[PDB]
Amino acid sequence: PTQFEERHLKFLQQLGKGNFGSVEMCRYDPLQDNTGEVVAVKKLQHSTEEHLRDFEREIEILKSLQHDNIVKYKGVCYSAGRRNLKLIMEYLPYGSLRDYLQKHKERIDHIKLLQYTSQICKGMEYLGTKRYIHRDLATRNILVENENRVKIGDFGLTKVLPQDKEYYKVSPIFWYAPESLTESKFSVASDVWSFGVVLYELFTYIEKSKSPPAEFMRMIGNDKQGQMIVFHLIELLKNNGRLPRPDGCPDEIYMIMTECWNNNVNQRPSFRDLALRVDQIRDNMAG
Ligand SMILES: Cn1cc(-c2ccc3c(c2)[nH]c2c(C(N)=O)cnc(NC4CCCCC4)c23)cn1
Repeated sequence: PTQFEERHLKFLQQLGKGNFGSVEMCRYDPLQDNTGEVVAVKKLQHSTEEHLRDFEREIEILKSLQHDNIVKYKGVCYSAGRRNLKLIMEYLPYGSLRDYLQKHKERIDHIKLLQYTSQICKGMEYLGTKRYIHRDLATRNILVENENRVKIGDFGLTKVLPQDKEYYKVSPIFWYAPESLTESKFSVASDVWSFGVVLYELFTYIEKSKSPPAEFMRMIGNDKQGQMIVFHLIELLKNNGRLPRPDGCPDEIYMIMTECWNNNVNQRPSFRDLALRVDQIRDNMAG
């Protein structure tokens, strides 16, 4: 049932490439008539034991999760020669929130942007109740089912919190909280930070010039060296350097962003909290 047969998975197109993963659109079509279900398939870009072990854990993790705003696990598919291992998932027809927002911005108002925001908060809340830290939260990882539902769509860098400890110690630096940057410590709090950045991406409607890597580079200066970029970002963050209130953004909204971007871990709000505020802010909007 959870087992998918490699010969019946017809390739259709590529959808994209993540950290070490690759994503394909496939039809699972045993009857050979093309009536089978279109599904999304993630596999190791280039397989090795460590990545496989990691990937199997990613799989156990997604298997772990039932939620409205988390993409649906379907099953797995073992390749002959055990060369690939594939994660089978429900196909969401609009791609990532990044690209969806990128080109249907005309019909996306602040109101919708908050429906999207609460949904993401709830997913993370639930993620949170399972003691899982996403670590890689961003519009490019959030997927659009239809205009009224988005789901967290990748968990390729998701980790389990050790039984006692409240953080994990071990990519995309402009979404990272500072203690993740300096101490490599990830937690529910570092996810709230990144979520602040997602909130930002949202109300920038993904102008390419207004992306976080761009805006921060506009600070770090595009003249700096290599590793020198992190180091300057840190310093900048240490002294409360922050992304700007995007054009047209309500300070009520921006205020959450900066609340999430708190140098002090514990002062950062909870997803529980965040979801409620957003929802209330939403209700108010009446026009
Ligand atoms: C032409 N056409 C393409 C799309 C469009 C293209 C992109 C994606 C797509 C539909 N549906 C998904 C699925 C899903 N579970 O079905 C999972 N992740 C994807 N992208 C990942 C790439 C790596 C980074 C993480 C996200 C895609 C819509 N129309």
